Amino acid sequence: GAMAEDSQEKVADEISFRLQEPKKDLIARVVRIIGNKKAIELLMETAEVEQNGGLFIMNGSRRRTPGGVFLNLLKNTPSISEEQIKDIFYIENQKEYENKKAAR
RNA sequence: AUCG
Repeated sequence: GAMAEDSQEKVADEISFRLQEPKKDLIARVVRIIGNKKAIELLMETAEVEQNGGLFIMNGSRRRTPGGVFLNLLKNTPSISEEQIKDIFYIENQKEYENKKAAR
């Protein structure tokens, strides 16, 4: 308890709890990709999104899901490149069966 | 950008 104690492991554990994250590997991933403090910066920004009530998730049908609101942060984030944004949650957990020629 |  001196500065913020933004240890990325603690951070990832914090985000997932606060967003009630279903797929906590993702919420921890944001941490890994953007940075330990950068994730906490988002925690403060989530309150800013909270006061405005903004979120459109991948489907748009569900609107303002707790974790999803934080997902909005990757779009609402001021200083992060969109490539990282796509790389984090837009890939989700997709893998490749040798792309086309899956020699089984 | 949270529909497995």
